Amino acid sequence: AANDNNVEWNGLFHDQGPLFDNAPEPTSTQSVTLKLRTFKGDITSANIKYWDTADNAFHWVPMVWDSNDPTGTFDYWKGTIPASPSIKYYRFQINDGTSTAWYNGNGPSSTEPNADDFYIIPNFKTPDWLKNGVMYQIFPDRFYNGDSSNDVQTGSYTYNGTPTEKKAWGSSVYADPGYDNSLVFFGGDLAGIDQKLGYIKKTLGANILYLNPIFKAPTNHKYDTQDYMAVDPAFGDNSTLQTLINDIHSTANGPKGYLILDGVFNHTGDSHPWFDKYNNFSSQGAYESQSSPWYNYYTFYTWPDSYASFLGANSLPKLNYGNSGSAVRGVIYNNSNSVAKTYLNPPYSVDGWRLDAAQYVDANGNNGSDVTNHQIWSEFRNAVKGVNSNAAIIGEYWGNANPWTAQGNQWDAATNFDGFTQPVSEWITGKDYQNNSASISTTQFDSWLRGTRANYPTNVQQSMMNFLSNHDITRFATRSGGDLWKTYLALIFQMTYVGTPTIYYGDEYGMQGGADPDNRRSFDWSQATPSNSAVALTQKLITIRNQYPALRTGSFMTLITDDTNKIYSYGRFDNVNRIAVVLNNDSVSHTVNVPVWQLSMPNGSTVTDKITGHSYTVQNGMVTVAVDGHYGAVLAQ
Ligand SMILES: [Ca+2]
Ligand SMILES: [Ca+2]
Ligand SMILES: [Ca+2]
Repeated sequence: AANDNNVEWNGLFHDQGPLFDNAPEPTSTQSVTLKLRTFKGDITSANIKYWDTADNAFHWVPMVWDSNDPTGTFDYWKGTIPASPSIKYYRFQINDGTSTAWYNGNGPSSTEPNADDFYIIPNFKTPDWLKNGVMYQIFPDRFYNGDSSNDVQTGSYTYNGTPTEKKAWGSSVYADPGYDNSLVFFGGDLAGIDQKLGYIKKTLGANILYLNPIFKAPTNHKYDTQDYMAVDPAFGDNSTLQTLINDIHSTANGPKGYLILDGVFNHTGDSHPWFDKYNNFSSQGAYESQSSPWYNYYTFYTWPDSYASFLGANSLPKLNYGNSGSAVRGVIYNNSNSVAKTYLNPPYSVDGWRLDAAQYVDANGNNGSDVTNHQIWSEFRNAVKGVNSNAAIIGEYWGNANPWTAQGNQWDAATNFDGFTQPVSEWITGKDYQNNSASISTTQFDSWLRGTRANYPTNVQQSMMNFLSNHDITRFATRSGGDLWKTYLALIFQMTYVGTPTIYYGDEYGMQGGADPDNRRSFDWSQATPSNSAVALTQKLITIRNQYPALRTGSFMTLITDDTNKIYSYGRFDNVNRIAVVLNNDSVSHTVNVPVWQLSMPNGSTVTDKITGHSYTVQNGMVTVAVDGHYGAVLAQ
């Protein structure tokens, strides 16, 4: 508020939203103009300090005063980083006389940071439909049996000496004595998914479908691939897939949709002809003969029983990617008829790939997270984007996936376990996603969220797969002990946060479930109606996100972190809208004075809480709103 040898952190702000960055996804020829907010008349000088990888050196760009915001409460300073194809990282040095502060991806700091700088990755682009959409994940066998004739029946077939077992819809997922949990089937198929597209694209509003494995495999999950080129008969055939894809892409049954498939490229099942451990094919697999034409596709320590596999599971023999140009890299992604390209090109034209166990992909049986792994995912990107620049690549990773995204040469994003699923779980349910006791306060939540966002480039952040739960962790509804209000709170946050809101089938109505396989229960369609509280909220929240671009690609600013009342408030805003989200994580209601002046909401102007429908007036930079415990409001204008 004045030149007093003091930089006020509360008035400072910057991120790569439209108000502060004119080129979030620049090419080699586009310069980047940045704006830094501060309280009006608070500083004396500011400078942009950026590291240029082309020059392995720091560069300085003094900033100049640009303007004030409509409310005359803040100043905006600007500076431009020149154009070039090189990746750069920047931070701000902010001075007010004898007071100096720094600011980067992690926010304000008294001392200069050495990490979490903002990213500038020329020519790096993630599909905008991914940044702006809402995803719905489906575990095929448990969503909807659209065709009873292709159902796996009890004893239909055997796998490793165990018969398959069919279950009545709604029954327990656990295998009865004599059967295996991996061979329990309910009948869910592609025809069913197709027949329920209205529910997904209209009742809910989700425009993106992500499916767990659908290719030929003996198990329930099908991560033990037997044939990447054929849809498993239990789910239909390749034509059944084409029809589904066309109906998903169609706008005659709702909004234009996108299809993302699960790509299991680190390994195959042990029954794949390349391996053929049980001799299910006349051809000779690697397990059968060292003269097998596919022998080299795998790594044997002691042929044929000891070989590299996924975490020791013999049913999952690991693929050897060898050096560039290898036959394996060829069948998986380089060949026009490879698994990756086949489904991306017509007559399929799917829209993306979810990369299973992506961190392990490697050569000679090694375990990835190395130079070879990253080289492979680099060529993978080239192969994919070369066929469809708008095809999504989302790798599976439970920690900081910066290594596979920050270079702009590998994935578009990743499964946001670390930056979304875990923090949300611990804040709202007091448990980690494994249902183990782990709780965090509101201030910790906000700190966790910011720190994890800072791990990634802005476009990557906006494309992260943010799910409350999935096929590998306990259901949110179980972690919350059945308290549906906790699901309410989780949904409101999910639909208003940075990254692709991802709904694991059932979560929208509060489905429960423990650890795999109980987290893959059949879907109860009588609960699949807005008559169900959670469902109605979901539809409403999705409608809201689609209505406000600021919610998908806008800036994110922390507004309130109250650990006594358990209130968390943040804003999402761009050049058109300003939205203050207010969440009540307490078990009682609270009346909150939201400081919407921080988002520059003019006084006297009104805002509407899209959740309830009630309207409010901005008084003295504030907006007073009463919020129920474990619930929230979305004040937009
Ligand atoms: Ca000052
Ligand atoms: Ca079926
Ligand atoms: Ca054979």
